[PDB]
Amino acid sequence: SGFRKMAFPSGKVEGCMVQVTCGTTTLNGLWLDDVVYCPRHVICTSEDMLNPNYEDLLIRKSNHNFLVQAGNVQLRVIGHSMQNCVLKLKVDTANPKTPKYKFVRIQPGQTFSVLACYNGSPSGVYQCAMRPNFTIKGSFLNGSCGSVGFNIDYDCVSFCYMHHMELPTGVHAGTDLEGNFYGPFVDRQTAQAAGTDTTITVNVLAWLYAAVINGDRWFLNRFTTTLNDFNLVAMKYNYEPLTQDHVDILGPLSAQTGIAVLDMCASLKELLQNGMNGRTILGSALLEDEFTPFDVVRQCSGVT
Amino acid sequence: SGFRKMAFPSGKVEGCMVQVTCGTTTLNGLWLDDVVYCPRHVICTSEDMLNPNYEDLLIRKSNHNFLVQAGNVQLRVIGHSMQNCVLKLKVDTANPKTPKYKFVRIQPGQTFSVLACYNGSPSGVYQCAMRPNFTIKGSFLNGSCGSVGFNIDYDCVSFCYMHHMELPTGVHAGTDLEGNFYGPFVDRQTAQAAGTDTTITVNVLAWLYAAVINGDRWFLNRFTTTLNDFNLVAMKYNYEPLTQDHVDILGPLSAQTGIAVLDMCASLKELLQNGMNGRTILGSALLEDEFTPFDVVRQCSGVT
Repeated sequence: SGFRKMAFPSGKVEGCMVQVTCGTTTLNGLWLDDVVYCPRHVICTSEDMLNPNYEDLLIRKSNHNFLVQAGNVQLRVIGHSMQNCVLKLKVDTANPKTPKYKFVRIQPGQTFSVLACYNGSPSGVYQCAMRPNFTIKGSFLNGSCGSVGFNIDYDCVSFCYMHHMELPTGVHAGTDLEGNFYGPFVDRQTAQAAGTDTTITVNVLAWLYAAVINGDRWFLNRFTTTLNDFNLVAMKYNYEPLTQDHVDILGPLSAQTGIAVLDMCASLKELLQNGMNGRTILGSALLEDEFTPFDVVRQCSGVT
Repeated sequence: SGFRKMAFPSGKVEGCMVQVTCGTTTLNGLWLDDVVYCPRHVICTSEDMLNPNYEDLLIRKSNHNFLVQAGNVQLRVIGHSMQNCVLKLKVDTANPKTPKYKFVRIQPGQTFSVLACYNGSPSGVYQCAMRPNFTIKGSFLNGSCGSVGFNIDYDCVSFCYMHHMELPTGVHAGTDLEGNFYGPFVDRQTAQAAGTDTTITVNVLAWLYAAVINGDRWFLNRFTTTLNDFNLVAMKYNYEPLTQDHVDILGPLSAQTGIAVLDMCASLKELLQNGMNGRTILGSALLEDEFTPFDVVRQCSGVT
């Protein structure tokens, strides 16, 4: 029993973190096979960041200007290219600790683990969600750029995120591992505002199921609803619309608990309208939206 | 910016997890040098657990009855002893991945990372606190026993917890690595109730400091208080008494923010008396008590 905000074990990713330095900028890189991936803004001064022309800045850079360090051993850079907003540094050594891995672009609402790194050294691991506005709410200080987000399926690390930017509101933007930003963000120090940070409705429902499974049942009511009725209340509370796809995804949790998805919608509807009234659910005073239905099944079933 | 419930990177501990089987019971062990540490209840049937005589049960066990598996390779058990509530299995191979390590007994309020394991395989990592009643609020399914809690200081893993028990209220009890339970708990399936789960006041204050540092300031008031005045309100709200030792510990956060500890006490006092009024602090609707002042300094400074 018990339900915790749980990150993947970080070891397989720890083994891939390196330090990348270009002149006076140091940040983190991901070493997979004989390639190091890092944010292309490694080539920028904070002055450059106001209005960087990456192609022009990059002409001034040779392989020997990228200093790659894995532990306290230097890697030899034998080539470099820009793909979107990431640099790929070809090194002469394949990372011996390269895990099985994929690059995947996640959808809003999808959760992942972040291994926060400074100077190529892991400092911590926490669980995030891609917010519906394509930001994440991370913990990233200066030097944390090139820290990555990942999921693990048995022994395969799916890398979904590389950290690039803090917005002026202190939320976080970054790229997939082909250097494409999530959302409309760019690697430039300019006015960039996030849209509405809506609640990930399907994730809240999953977490309400986790609560029932773990004995927190006080919020279960005598009501049901329909997707259209629920969705009218969801809109009003800046919750993402619930689709039949989401209902389908919640089916196994529905089955295990014997609570119809629409019944749990009606419980969530009353929680939105009536509040928690100073009560908690799984030790939270707000509705948690950073567990996916898959996360809840995983933690409630004990997958490794 | 941003502040997250953050676990230590788990790799160094992943490298120490093994599967221990005695007859029909499988759980997790910790392999350090040529010793495997596991809960002594590995020798019990669920029937045994009602009223186990561990010394008598153990006479029936030989080295060959303990099956230790690291990945998919079997370790040879060359000796076994009971220390308090743990078994120590001497194996013929030193764990090649043994990190620098200490066994430490933590105090209530101290935080640590848990690497939740099943069959010797890491499933996740989360951050806990030793509760003032010497329970933890974990996420532990059947097979999770022998999962460990740890802190890391640069490259030294301090192991503070091994998971043994779920109480009938679904909170968790376990031992230090010399097999001494935290609190009054025993490895027997019997009525064992936790005491009052009080809030770790010094941790809440630390987290209020983290909030101010990260721009969440709405709760800062025009009032101050004294330890005796604050403590009268703390008692009433099932908060742990604040001592001058705690005030001393908060000094650096006091200094960095320029908010006197007693001023922040007066802010916390108003939050207790007045509630959050539907507002959040660092994305929480309740006062978070599972960050130590050291945790807050670490995450706000970027230690690796």
